[PDB]
Amino acid sequence: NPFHFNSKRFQTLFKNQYGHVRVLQRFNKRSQQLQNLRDYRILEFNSKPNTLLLPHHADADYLIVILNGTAILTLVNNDDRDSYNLQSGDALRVPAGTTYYVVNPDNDENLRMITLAIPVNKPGRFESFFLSSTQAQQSYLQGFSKNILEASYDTKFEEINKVLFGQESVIVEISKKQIRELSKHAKSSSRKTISSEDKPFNLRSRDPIYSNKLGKLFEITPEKNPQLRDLDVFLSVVDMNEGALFLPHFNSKAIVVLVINEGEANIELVGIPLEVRKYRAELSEQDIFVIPAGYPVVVNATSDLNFFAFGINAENNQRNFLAGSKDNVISQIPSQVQELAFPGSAKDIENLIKSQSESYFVDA
Amino acid sequence: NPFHFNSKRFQTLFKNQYGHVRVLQRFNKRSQQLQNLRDYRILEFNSKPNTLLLPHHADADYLIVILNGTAILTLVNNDDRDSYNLQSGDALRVPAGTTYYVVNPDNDENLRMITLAIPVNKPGRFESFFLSSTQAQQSYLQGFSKNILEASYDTKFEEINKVLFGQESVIVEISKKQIRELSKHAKSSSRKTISSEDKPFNLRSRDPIYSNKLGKLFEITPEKNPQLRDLDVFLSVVDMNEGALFLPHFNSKAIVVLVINEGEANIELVGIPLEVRKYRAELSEQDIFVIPAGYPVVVNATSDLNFFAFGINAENNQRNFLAGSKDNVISQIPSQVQELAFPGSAKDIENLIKSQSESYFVDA
Amino acid sequence: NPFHFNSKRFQTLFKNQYGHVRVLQRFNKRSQQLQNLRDYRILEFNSKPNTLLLPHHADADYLIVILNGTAILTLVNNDDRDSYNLQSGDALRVPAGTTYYVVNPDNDENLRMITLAIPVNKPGRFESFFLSSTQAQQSYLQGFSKNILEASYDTKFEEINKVLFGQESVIVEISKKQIRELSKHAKSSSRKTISSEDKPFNLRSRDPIYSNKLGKLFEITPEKNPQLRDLDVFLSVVDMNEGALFLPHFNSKAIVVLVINEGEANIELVGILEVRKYRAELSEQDIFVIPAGYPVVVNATSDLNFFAFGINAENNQRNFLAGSKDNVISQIPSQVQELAFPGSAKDIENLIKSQSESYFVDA
Ligand SMILES: [Mg+2]
Ligand SMILES: [Mg+2]
Ligand SMILES: [Mg+2]
Repeated sequence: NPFHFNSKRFQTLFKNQYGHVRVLQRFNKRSQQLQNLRDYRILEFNSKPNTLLLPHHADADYLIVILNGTAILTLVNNDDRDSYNLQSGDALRVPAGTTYYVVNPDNDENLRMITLAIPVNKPGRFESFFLSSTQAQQSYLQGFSKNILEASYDTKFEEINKVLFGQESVIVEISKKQIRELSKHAKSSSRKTISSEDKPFNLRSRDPIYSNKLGKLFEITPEKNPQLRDLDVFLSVVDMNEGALFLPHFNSKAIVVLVINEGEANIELVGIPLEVRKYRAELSEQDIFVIPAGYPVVVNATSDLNFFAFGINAENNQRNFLAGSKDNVISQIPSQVQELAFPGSAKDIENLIKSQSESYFVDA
Repeated sequence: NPFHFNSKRFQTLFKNQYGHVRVLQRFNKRSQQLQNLRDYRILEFNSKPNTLLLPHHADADYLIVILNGTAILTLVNNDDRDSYNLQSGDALRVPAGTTYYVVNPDNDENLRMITLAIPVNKPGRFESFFLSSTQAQQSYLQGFSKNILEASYDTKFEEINKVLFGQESVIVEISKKQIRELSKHAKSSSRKTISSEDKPFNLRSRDPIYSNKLGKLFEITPEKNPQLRDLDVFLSVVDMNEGALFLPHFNSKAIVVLVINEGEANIELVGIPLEVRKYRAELSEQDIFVIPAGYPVVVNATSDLNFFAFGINAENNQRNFLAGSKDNVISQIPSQVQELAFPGSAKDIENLIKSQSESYFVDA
Repeated sequence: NPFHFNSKRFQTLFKNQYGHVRVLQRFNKRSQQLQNLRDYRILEFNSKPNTLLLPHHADADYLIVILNGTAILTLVNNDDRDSYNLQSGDALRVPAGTTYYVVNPDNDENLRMITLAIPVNKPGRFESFFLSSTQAQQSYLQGFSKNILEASYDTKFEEINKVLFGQESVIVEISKKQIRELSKHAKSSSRKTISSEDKPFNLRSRDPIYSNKLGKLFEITPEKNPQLRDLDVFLSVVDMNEGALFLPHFNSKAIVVLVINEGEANIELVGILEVRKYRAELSEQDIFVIPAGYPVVVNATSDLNFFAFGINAENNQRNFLAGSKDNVISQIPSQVQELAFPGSAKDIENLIKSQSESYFVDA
């Protein structure tokens, strides 16, 4: 099952008592069945309360989404700064080469961020450039020679090397006094920022797309947001009670990357007398699962479930269901055609299709 | 000759007394000389009078063109239906993930369709998802487990399997009564739909680009059509009497994919003391020939010829001729430069270039 | 150092007493670290005064820049001609499949053209199609058969072969009389064509971006020019006095291709737990690639002049790590600076403020 990505598929970049930064292996590492995802990578960050991820930039375009907790994300530009107070469901597009740092200002909640990255110099391959100098990594400033550094900073190398080069890793503890000072002018999201070119936006800013007693699905697309339109990506989040089933359906043109935030679930995927291929998998918290465009899929929540999804090639994507009383494509095919396509009669076919009176999310 | 594609290069996907679905091999299969066409595939469909292509969707963007006959192409959306009555020269873009079926409503004419496909999940590799259940293929619904299907459809698996799972292939016969019932409300093209975002358009909707006693060429480009602009593709159709010659010319930036509909022709292609490379081939009905951008080419009709062409990387493409009285690039080169580029004198060069008083199509 | 391209990396296509056409090898030939430049190729042209580059077209989109001298670039369309008088710093985008010829109208100056090419049929691979017939190459017209050519031109093959098929190479001498007649209606650039859809534009048409006693940098981006916008490319030219240093900085998202026009320089680049230190000494005509986000510094060993093609340019930012202007480090709060660097907040500020100059400083 090349579409299932569990912990063995992630790679740790930085880890200590305060935080864990890791990246998913290249989507096309194992199988070449996901070739059109070669330009993308998934980054995962988790940190304890009152912590700071040191300043750095990446040679990759970034789309950040907060799964759990609160974060003060501060973009450090060459002539100014932009800080944002981001909470669960907030997303922010950070251009490649933008220096930034992240603070978890909460006193009790851990922070969990997921980042969709799009490398610039090589397809799906990139590096993180930390300005800081720790035991886990040397500052990129150390790449320059002594004579160069002396001329640039116009000071003796013994001083530069003492002040700059001379912490355990890239995630460090920060005082409540410093957190309070670093959170002063942080801007947050609002229903107005839904269509902003630079400000953060929440995935639950509007009414959910699907919503009943068993589940809810919220979504932000390239249609309302300029940031997402340029990346041609949609973002969605789903909540399902234990025992609920996300009815059979397929995405018309979007390649969907699933990230399990909370809970467990069984997922069935269908690929292609010509036989169909049955891909099966049991998903756990933090697992990743890829749904190729056009492939029918089903998600069954084993416990209270919450997952997020990044939709690549998103523009005008359509969700077509094969069961249920709403958005059921089969119920749109005329009886004359249904009768020729299936063995049963036009009557048996319609009676069957009407059996399930609920839609989207049903009892498993 | 890596640019010539005869019948041995097509792959049969489905075939019986009523129809034949075939797909051309990957363009860069044999030679890596067509590397920039690896994202595209050509699909061919031919069916007898009064038949139906069963409902399915593809994980690939589709641009459909009718070469012969009539078709009732019905797009089945999750909330509704859209059916079109298409005749020769009509084209329609069908987005990936769109379920549809095709009917040949005519009583005597065979339908012939050509589709330019653009796979979503893998470069130039895709699959067809048929909802139907026949001897040639199982429904993709059979990919889900019994328990899942029971909960989804709220019915015992014995009923589902009986009505939905339980025809010889994907092409079947259809009564005239049913054809009549499925042909109601079908919308057709007209001079106005040339610039429609979703309606079909005819390649001969307007005056031909080139036209004389020996030939005609019609063309629709991204400049007037939004569907074509989004794909950055142009469509053209050519008619040439037996013994006519399509004068030497090259496409400035478009990579042109030719498909012979009727007739036969000899084609010469020129690639690159540095010597030129001569590519020769004799074309027959249904053959395909690729003309890389910038490569001089000539088409000589051995018999009454009719062919269609899909032009990739089409925006602002230009046809530059090297002979004839119209659009001859050589006649635009100042005599001072002509004399320095060619061994002959300025007078000898001007006299030679002027001998051919006809343009575009001349006697072979 | 896979980022350095010296004379050994170029390929001669045509050469004689009057001119020299060469093309840089595929960027991803030696290494795979430059995979996202695989669709690009750099073409170089140098010619003597009073010379003509014979008419031809290429199956590649072109972005032409004049580094030295003057040129009459004439685009020959199927229905007419477009002529342009190009001088130093002038640029013009020429669509794939456009026939054209180049004249060096000057009586004393050598012409130097650099061309960024984007091949159409194959990533980074293409060919030049010359109409001319010389000892170095046959006309692409010879690719057709006698019977086709006879029907096409409506003339016996003996005449066609005599008049067209039958000069040593594709660069030839041309009289001053012919040059004056061939320059009759050439349009030139001006501050008014900086953002032109079809006309040539000059890199120094407006005030430089950075400018002090030691150096200068001019730049034209997709934001102002439509031709550059469609290619998502920016063009810049730099002038540095001997002993000057282009302060440490990095391009946020643009992959920059450097071309040395005059002078020499030492360049330091840093990649990525230890950092990788790429070093190189640059000479005239050398090429050097600077990946996006990679800190870099340029030290002029002698009076220096170089041009740069910036790929993936839209909204590119230049972030410096030293100096009194556009310094990213000076924008990092002291609470954070103090946590990322071992020195104290006071020691970090004093250090960052020591350099009162910006962009270009004393090496
Ligand atoms: Mg504390
Ligand atoms: Mg019948
Ligand atoms: Mg002379």
